[PDB]
Amino acid sequence: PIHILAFPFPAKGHINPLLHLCNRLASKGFKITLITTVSTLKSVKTSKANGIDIESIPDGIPQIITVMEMNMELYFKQFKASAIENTTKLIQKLKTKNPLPKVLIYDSSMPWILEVAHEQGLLGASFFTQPCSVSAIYYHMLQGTIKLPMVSLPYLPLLEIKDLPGVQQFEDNSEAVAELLADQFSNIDDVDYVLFNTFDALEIEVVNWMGSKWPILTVGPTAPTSINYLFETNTEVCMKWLDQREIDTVIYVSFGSLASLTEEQMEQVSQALIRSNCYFLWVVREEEENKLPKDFKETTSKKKGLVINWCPQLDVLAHKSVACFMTHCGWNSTLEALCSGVPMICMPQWADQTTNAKLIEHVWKIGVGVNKSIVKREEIEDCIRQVIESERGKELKRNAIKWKELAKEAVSEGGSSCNNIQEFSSSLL
Ligand SMILES: C[C@]12CC[C@H](O)C[C@H]1CC[C@@H]1[C@@H]2CC[C@]2(C)[C@@H](c3ccc(=O)oc3)C[C@H]3O[C@]132
Ligand SMILES: O=c1ccn([C@@H]2O[C@H](COP(=O)(O)OP(=O)(O)O)[C@@H](O)[C@H]2O)c(=O)[nH]1
Repeated sequence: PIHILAFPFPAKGHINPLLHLCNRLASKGFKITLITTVSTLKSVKTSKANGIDIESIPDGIPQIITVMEMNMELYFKQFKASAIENTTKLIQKLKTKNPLPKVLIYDSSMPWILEVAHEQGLLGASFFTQPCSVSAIYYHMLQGTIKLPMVSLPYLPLLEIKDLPGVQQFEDNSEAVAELLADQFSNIDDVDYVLFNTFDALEIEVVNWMGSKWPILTVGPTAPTSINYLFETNTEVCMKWLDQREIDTVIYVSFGSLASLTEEQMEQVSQALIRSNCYFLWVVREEEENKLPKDFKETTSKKKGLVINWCPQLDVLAHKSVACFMTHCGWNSTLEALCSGVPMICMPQWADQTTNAKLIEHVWKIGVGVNKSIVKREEIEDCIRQVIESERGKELKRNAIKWKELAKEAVSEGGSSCNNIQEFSSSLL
């Protein structure tokens, strides 16, 4: 049995898509060892079902994402040095056990792990967790074609400056983040396999352009559109609440695993959802409850809402009661919603979320965007009415369903992503 090592960047939007790919590979008979930091493992609550081996390495910085943002340039470099040393030591240990590791799939944000793989005699696969269109922008930043602070780039829609990946939002971490994004392509010619969590039909032209430079493998959605979650997802509570809701009546709301809204912005969102008279399921992370309005969680949301610190997002987006998804437009949420046929209300915050919202609204045509003044309740209510009631909203739903069907083709036999995972799997045999 071929033994695959997997090393995501320590954040849920990087762990989860690689985990789903690992589950697909394990179903084809590969042994998987998933390398997590101690900080990630502390939140891991369920993994006996997975049958994947989990091996921990130290965080490598003081006690992990929240330490990192205090000083991105320094602490990302300390994380890098520690991870290079600790993954080397772990691989040395795994080389004393059968089956021996053959390949290391690592997050594309850590391109320097390629040199660890090759030094240890492993193949290296860089796993890109953002779409081809956004990754192309990072390639152009590495080339100096573009510097991030109307924009035409090959095979991308014309973009406003607001649609470029947002790094100014990180203030003093701005420059450090821009260099890290561009670094994803710093050794691409030396990578053994280039894996993208997308499917061809979603971005035909830029995928074709990319494939003219390097052999790339589109293998997405990796999510299985359970063994599906590592972290606490409150599945029973969420799914029983959804099961009491009628078709097309629920606004699912989530800003992902990282982004945080100000107390004032949360007030705007809370009131927009109440004045809307729709049922809503709003993921508010535990460390972000306290910025909700006074009696919001315990009383005023009780009639129409479920406010929860984490949900089983794949199961929620697959539920017929969900009519639309108010999202920060992180790539996993965008692709999971698209593959589930769920139209979106885009409220992007930073990095690739800005560009994803543009693709959602103007290319794939499965969502509407809010306009800032902060984003006010009336703006949110207006977007909800657009999606939930208006004729335009029915068009967005039909478009989302057409993409769901194309994504279903891509991952089924003979589809582009199924074939590419097969090709990857065969190359290892
Ligand atoms: C700045 C920050 C946002 C605020 C929040 O409290 C956390 C902040 C620190 C971590 C930061 C995060 C923004 C997204 C990242 C840059 C992302 C990443 C890393 C390397 C790369 O190549 O591509 C993308 C994953 C995570 O490293 C991020
Ligand atoms: O209540 C939630 C909210 C999010 N997710 C998952 O967390 C990931 C969020 O990734 P994304 O790229 O959308 O945004 P990020 O957190 O990286 O900003 C996705 O895998 C979601 O499926 C989840 O399982 N439950």
